Amino acid sequence: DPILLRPVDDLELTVRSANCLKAEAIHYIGDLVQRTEVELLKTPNLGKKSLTEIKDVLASRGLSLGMRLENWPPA
DNA sequence: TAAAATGTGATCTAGATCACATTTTAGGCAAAAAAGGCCTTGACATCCCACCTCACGTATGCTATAATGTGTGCAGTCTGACGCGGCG
Repeated sequence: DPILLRPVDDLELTVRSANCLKAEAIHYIGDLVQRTEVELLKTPNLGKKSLTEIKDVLASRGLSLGMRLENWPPA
C-alpha cells in the first residue's frame, strides 16, 4: 500500500516510544506491522501504555499490528 | 402390501467421584529506578553589527593670435459660428 512505506514520524510518535522503536531496529512501517505484540512487550520501556496509544493511532490511520507480509523488502 | 419401525439383553467404555495438600498468582498495592519533562553547563558555529577603508569616482578650475545681429527648414492654407477689438 502507499501507507506501508512511510516512516513512523508521520504518525507523530512520542519520545519514549521513539526510543523503543530505534532501539529495536524497526525501520519501516512494513517492518512495524510484521512485528508482534509480545515481541514488543518484553522489550525495554514498552509496558502498558505504549501499546495502548500506538494501538490508538493505528486504529486512527487504518492499519493494525502483527500482520503478515510477502515480497518484503522491495526497498 | 411395500417399506420403514421395533424388540434380545448381556457385554462392555469414556468421564465423574471425592477429601485434602500445595501453587500461584493474581491484582493490586507500595515503590525503585529510568526515562521523559524541567532546568543547567560546556562547547561550538555562525553569525549581526558595525566599524572601519582604500580606489575609484567625482565636483571643480583654466586654456591669452584671433574670431562679435537668428533665420534655416518646417506649415500647408479645413470651416462655419461666435466674441471681441478695432475700424469708420
